[PDB]
Amino acid sequence: YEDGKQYTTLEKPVAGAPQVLEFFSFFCPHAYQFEEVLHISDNVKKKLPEGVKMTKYHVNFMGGDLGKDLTQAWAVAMALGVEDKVTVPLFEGVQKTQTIRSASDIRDVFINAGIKGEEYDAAWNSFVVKSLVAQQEKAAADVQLRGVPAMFVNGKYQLNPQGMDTSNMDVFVQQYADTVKYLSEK
Ligand SMILES: CCCCCCCCCCCC
Repeated sequence: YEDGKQYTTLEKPVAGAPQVLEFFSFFCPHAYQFEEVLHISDNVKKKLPEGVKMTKYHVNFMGGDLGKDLTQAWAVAMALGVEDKVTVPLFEGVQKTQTIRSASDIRDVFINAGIKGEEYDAAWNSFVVKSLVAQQEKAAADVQLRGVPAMFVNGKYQLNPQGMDTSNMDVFVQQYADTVKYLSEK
């Protein structure tokens, strides 16, 4: 494992932080890059068993006001538990068909995903969401988020991809996957 290589350790723990935290933006990386980060993100879970939950927050430091809307829209997603239904259409919407330009178009993605309009409007104006939006930004600050994608464990560690199983990707994934495990059981 040797810290400094695959996982760094923060000069200062974050207390009260999720067992596993991922940070992402609907604005970067682009295309296949976003879709493979997604795969990796997914496998870390088919291997992080027994009570260890994964959390994923959006970061607004990319996108401006459409970015602050997306961070709010992601809070609605987590509230409604529709993360796996709106991720790709949101991703493809903002980036691929470049159709999402306003907070309204975001709404169109949820509705076109099966979520009722009033359910969505009720969450977007709901409190739970306002508290998730603040909860997301805090986390970004607490770890002094620099950029994405990023993953932290127990609030102690910052996973570290680029000093690890280079070539391939499957080989990459099992290590990024194996690393997160330890830190949990650590
Ligand atoms: C779960 C997403 C983890 C993100 C780290 C993936 C980005 C590093 C992979 C790109 C370098 C091979």
